[PDB]
Amino acid sequence: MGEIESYCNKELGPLPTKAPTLSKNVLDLFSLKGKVASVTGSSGGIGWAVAEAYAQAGADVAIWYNSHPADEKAEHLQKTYGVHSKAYKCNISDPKSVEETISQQEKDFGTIDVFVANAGVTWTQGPEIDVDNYDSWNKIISVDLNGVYYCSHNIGKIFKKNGKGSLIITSSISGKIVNIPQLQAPYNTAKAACTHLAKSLAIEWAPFARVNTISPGYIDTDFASKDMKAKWWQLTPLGREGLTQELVGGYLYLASNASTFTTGSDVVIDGGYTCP
Amino acid sequence: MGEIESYCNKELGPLPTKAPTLSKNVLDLFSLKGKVASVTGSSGGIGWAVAEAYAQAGADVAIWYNSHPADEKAEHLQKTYGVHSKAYKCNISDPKSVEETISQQEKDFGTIDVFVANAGVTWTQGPEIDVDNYDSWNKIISVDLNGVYYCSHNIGKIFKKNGKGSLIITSSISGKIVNIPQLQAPYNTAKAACTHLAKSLAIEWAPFARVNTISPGYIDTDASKDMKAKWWQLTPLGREGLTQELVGGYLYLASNASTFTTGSDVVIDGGYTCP
Amino acid sequence: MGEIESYCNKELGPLPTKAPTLSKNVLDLFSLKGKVASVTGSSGGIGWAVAEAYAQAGADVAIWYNSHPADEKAEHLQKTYGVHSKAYKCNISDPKSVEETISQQEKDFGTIDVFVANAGVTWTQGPEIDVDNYDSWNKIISVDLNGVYYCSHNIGKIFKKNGKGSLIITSSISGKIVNIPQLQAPYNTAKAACTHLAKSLAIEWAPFARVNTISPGYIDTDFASKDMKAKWWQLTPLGREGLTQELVGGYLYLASNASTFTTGSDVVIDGGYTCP
Amino acid sequence: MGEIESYCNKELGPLPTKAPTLSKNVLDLFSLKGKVASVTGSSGGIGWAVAEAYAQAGADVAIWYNSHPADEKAEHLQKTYGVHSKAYKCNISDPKSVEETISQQEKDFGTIDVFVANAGVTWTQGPEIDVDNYDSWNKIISVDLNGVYYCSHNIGKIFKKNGKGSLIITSSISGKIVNIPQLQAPYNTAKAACTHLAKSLAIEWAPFARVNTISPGYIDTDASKDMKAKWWQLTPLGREGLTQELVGGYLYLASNASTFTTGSDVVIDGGYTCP
Ligand SMILES: [Mg+2]
Ligand SMILES: [Mg+2]
Repeated sequence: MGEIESYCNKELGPLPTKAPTLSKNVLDLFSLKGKVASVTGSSGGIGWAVAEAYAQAGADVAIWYNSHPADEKAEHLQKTYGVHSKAYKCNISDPKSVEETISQQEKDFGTIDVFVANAGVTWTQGPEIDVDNYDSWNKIISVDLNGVYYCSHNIGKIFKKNGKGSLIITSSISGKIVNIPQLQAPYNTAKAACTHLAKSLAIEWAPFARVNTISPGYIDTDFASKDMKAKWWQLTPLGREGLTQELVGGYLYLASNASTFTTGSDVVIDGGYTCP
Repeated sequence: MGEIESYCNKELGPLPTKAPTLSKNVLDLFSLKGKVASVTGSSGGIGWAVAEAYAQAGADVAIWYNSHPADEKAEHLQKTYGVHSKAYKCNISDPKSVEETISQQEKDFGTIDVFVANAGVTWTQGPEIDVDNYDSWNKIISVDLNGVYYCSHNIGKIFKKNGKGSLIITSSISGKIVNIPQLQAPYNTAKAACTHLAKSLAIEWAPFARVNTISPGYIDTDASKDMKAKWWQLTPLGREGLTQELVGGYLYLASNASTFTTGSDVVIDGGYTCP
Repeated sequence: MGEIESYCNKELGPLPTKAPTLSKNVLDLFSLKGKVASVTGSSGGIGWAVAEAYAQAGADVAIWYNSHPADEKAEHLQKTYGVHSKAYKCNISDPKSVEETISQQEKDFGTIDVFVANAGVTWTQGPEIDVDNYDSWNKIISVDLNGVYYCSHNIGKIFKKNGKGSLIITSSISGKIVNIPQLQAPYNTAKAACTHLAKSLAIEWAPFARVNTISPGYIDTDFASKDMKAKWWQLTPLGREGLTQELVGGYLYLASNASTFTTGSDVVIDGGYTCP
Repeated sequence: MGEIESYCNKELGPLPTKAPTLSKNVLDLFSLKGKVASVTGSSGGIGWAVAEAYAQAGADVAIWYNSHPADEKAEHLQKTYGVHSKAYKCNISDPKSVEETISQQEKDFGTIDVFVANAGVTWTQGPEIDVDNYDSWNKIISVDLNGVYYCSHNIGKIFKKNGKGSLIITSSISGKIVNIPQLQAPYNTAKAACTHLAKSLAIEWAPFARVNTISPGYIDTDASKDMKAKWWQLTPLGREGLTQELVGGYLYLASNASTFTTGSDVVIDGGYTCP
């Protein structure tokens, strides 16, 4: 009695919750100064571009790696932008490794304000009907779904401990559409799972954090023939693949105070690919 | 050169593919006379409803169980409707088991025309943050996603061998929305996966089969009072559904009533996903 | 006090509402015997196929026409299936004509149980940037949106008077995706509007009726070159255009007691076109 | 022959098209320094928030009004941020008016780089079945859909002439879900139309412009208590949003921060569309 109780999440407490106090200047909303970001898969590709953009925005950055040493990448951020950066080696497929890596990052930086769950794996084996060995399926799920959940489960405890945070899960247009002509049902499945995990966690963590996805389309960064890429261009309204530098604005948007009412959303950056 | 080649799947051959001959009368399109259906999770709940309606439509039905013997339920189908029916035990979380089960089923009935992948593992443990056993996460992913993929992977080979088939994956409104107030992110995740797996397989199997999902809302089958009251308040029709309100959609997707329907998600939820 | 009040629609009364009593036989759920259906745009194409399938299911059928006489079509249903059928001439763009036509149909058949709002118009003028005359835009909206709303607004009063009904709005994949290579923004806009009108009405009419859409893909029934259709086939997972006879099962599904828990839904029949 | 021709729009020319040069520093991508923005419905509410944030980002801003004089609001922008600004009166429901307004605006500022189509007609009359005046329906469709199309139709010619542009259409969560308990089917219909119009124009304008939507949830701008309480109960964040929580997205879509973003729908709703 005497309380408007949420239908979504009672841990919100009596409603309405209070809006944050923000700068009246839109440009200040995007600064990450005074914040710690942890960006997985940041030894290259999208994760590196996001890690570097967050440093530009003023954030201390924990980069992750596994196959290739990124200590000099983390050192490069320190030297270039005057920000604390350290690199961490971890197999995202191993939940104990994730727990220890996250626990260690909390010690070195003090806290974590922004987390980017950036799971990189692809399915290149064609139609699944001819892949009788479930090791390919199971490897996609372990890295691209379980590995994303391990990171989320651990970072949510830190967000709740601190009463604040912003989790970004890197999904894909493959979470919304079925890629053609390269058939990759297992990858599309894990990415769709990622997208709806982010929305589910958005409800569960709303008293202490925001959760959103970025869904990139075809970004210029393997076994893609010229005639395959040609078909991608033909079906993309802008007519080309994107650049990693065209993703960083969306990742900064979701990481910062520019999006404090944005949760459970999927920011699609795909040159229009999902529209036809 | 000279052919129109699909951008979706070159196994379609030169385009356009050709349409089937269909009955002149709309009611005959829904008949399963002459067909074999295999319905997982069929010892009760939604699965049993579907298996019985398929026999009413005239189908031989393989029912599945895991908990209690369903042989008598299969005998009821055989007795009441005059069709072939048998019960099979399998842990769909184990691929050898489902492979051997589906292999045995096509031996026993000759073929499989209609398959319903129905997973039944639920998440009852509240917000995931306080559940430090990935055992519950792993259990949901293993049965509700991996298990559905094992059935799919195996039934596709049969459909491709025969050049025909209809796969229905039972998903949930949880594949589209986030249930409240009972928080169940792992369940929602697996059901969204199933929904997009179906769409992906629809492209891959298009030369020989259709793949669609049914997404039920809140169905009163075989939850606190205040919880259910909130579900009712948020449901446009104002109530939970009955299993008899699902079988029409399952028969639609199973039969020649839907021969141009593939990769679709048939939502049966009293409007729940609309507000 | 003493009442669970809907958050959706208080006219539902105290919750839960009561489920209908249905046949225990699935095949009986699809019969339309004892019911009156009104199918607009039924002088040919999809509307004719639906009108004939409903007669096969046992329903009395009111067919609509405007440009071509359908009296002999309505007469053909009577002679062939032993069902009451009459044809009505009406310009769906004129709201008074719609009101009078619906009011007249209620008299002749006694009631209306099933209504199919089947608005037929297309945009063939290419990209809108070069159509400076708004008469093309306004004609699409008037027929494909306003005309659908006129029919709905009028049939809802009859459904509410009787406490029962099933409205089906014929939408299109164009309501969900952007057709290519033929550019038709005005048509896609009206069809998207239709799809979300159906969901909106589903909430508002839930005490007395169900509202759903059928969204056909490319169905073989104008100014479509061979190379245009070729591109449609290439992007369609089944690899072909559909037949009108592949739509009637979905229209029967939504019209009958097979779908009494189905409301606010969009049944897509498109050979998979919206999946890539 | 020899070229790769788009399946979306042959006006793209031989594929692939080419990417723009962009600033090395992510913060510079958000600058509107050197650009002209035109924001409809800009005498207050969301529109004014957007117009002021664009000037903060360094943009010349044309503001629109229809009710009260906004010339002073435009003078405030000119005074506080050191940019060009002017207020224009127009009934966006009348195409001659918006055509003449937009023509006058490109004359006064030289060009238009960013356009925000923001319609503000709301439906407050409850369930449509008791509203026998299509005057309210026609009013919503005329302003919230036709009016948005008139602005779009006219600004596209400018973008195409200049080979550059970003159009943001303000839609609503009402374009995706059905608001409860206040029933407003005509508003929901027009907003869904706007959302798909934006996607359609994104394909058509791709050789020279980007088109995206912002879909705000419940924003407390300038409704009974029990009504708002239910909105809060159904919002995952547990509150209404502030206009200052929208301007980040509007600046993202307006600027070179989003040069690969087109046909997208940026939802800012506290999670409302998730359950
Ligand atoms: Mg598509
Ligand atoms: Mg909802």
